[PDB]
Amino acid sequence: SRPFLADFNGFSYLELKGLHTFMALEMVFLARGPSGLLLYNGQKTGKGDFVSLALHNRHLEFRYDLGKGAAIIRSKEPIALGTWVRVFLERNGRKGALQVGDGPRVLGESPVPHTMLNLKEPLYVGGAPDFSKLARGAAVASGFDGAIQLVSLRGHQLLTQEHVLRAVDVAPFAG
Repeated sequence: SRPFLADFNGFSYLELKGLHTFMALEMVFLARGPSGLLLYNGQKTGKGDFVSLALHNRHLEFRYDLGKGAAIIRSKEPIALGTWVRVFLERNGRKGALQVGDGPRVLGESPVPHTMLNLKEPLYVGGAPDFSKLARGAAVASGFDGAIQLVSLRGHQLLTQEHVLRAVDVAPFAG
């Protein structure tokens, strides 16, 4: 159960067992690049259900598709690169919330009627092995350049050695 402070270089990723194995998610990270994939979990391999978190020009964006198209919930502020950021994601059926640090929650929702997320695939953190297999609705094309200190699901910590199925070009954070 040793935690590890994971460093991603843009073409890196961690593969963990899918979120279904273990919605409230917290991540603590420090970004060196303004865009890239932070978290992804899907149903299948360009459509089907998915949940994602990503950076897009310093904005966090939380997306999910429950069968009727994607919610897109974007941080109010851009993050400061080179700093430690805490982000909280919540979903209750269609309704979602994104909170960065101590800031106000940003709210959004996916379209009516679908309320339930069907995840089957592994959980990807910091990037993915093949961006062509990810849902088009996630709107991501690159991995994260930065470090991740924490990934938790409902308070359970996922970023420990025991959880890793595969780590590709992931280093211990130094700088």
